[PDB]
Amino acid sequence: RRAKKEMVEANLRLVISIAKKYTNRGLQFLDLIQEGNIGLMKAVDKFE
DNA sequence: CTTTTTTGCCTAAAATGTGATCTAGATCACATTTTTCGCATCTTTTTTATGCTATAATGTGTGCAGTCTGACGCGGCG
Repeated sequence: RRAKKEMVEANLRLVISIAKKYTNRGLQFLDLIQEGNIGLMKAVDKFE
């Protein structure tokens, strides 16, 4: 519960970077960003 | 006196009237087979909610405004 938050805070820039490809005028910035945080945190739960 | 027109008769003849006596018709309230309908099964059949993909990738702006403006509020701004 502590240790992962480090990793989570780490790659925020990969998150936002990949997000801002499909920020064509499809939806909105931060919504893509939030769902990217989601997909991340689930990638975090599983990684080997 | 002769004609024709009429009626009545001859002479043949259809239409009228006896009602008594049946006889095939139509009624008449209530049980049975057909339509094919409606909701439950199947039962598919399609469609839909959900689930993974292990080289590697790390701070925006993003296309615009053309900036109205005069008075008054109000936070400063001294």
